[PDB]
Amino acid sequence: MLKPNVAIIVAALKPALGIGYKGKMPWRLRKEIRYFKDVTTRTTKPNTRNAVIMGRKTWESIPQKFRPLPDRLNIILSRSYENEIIDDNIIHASSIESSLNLVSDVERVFIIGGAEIYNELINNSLVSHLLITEIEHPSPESIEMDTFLKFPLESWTKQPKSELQKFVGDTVLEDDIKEGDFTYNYTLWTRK
Ligand SMILES: NC(=O)C1=CN([C@@H]2O[C@H](COP(=O)(O)OP(=O)(O)OC[C@H]3O[C@@H](n4cnc5c(N)ncnc54)[C@H](OP(=O)(O)O)[C@@H]3O)[C@@H](O)[C@H]2O)C=CC1
Ligand SMILES: COc1cc([C@@H](C)C#Cc2c(C)nc(N)nc2N)c(OC)cc1-c1ccccc1
Repeated sequence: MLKPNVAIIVAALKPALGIGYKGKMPWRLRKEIRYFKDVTTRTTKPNTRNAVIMGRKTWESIPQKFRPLPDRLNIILSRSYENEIIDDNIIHASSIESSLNLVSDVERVFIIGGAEIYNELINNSLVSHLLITEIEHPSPESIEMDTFLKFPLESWTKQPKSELQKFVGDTVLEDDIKEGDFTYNYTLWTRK
């Protein structure tokens, strides 16, 4: 692919946009996980797939039996990786852009974590879309958190729901989804 449009997909706790604690996610939101699966997997035309790109630490944190994430081309970035096509589902590379130069028959490209990767690529002009699950909690300070998004959202525009719906096709978007003490909403952002 040449100059693909890329989407960041992430779930973060407002207002500080925390996304992790000591290498783990600070929640397990079952509908959110299913949303992540559906959006990263779905294609708009047949006989294509999407790519998911992640940092080496996030890859290693997926239990080895459940990686690669099924039905998507998985790309793993490490500063120690030379370019290598491991198999039809796994690519090793050292830049998002060079990894995608190696690829054909891919529709959408999603960045799926983690914090270091997100915080670099937010300032990469290939990234055109942010799919942010905005999570709220009555006492967010009580949530164990040490890892945060650094997203300059002043340069971004949160789109109306109709734009997110168009992006996700027939995927059902429930509003104010509650699981335990967490309430969340799916959002779409584009560059100003
Ligand atoms: N809430 C959410 O939606 C999500 C949250 N997370 C959270 O993120 C946290 C993990 O993130 P983090 O620890 O930062 O790890 P990352 O998954 O971001 O991996 C960081 C690694 O990626 C590689 N890397 C980073 N930048 C580059 C570059 N420019 N070129 C090549 N390789 C690069 C490096 O690998 P190497 O060291 O091998 O060089 C680096 O050590 C966890 O707490 C997890 O819970 C993760 C996904 C989703
Ligand atoms: C979907 O499953 C996983 C997803 C992840 C990461 C890649 C993620 C994510 C993610 C989610 C859940 N929602 C959103 N909105 N964006 C994301 N990037 C993971 O990180 C170590 C681990 C798992 C995982 C998979 C199988 C078993 C256990 C954990």
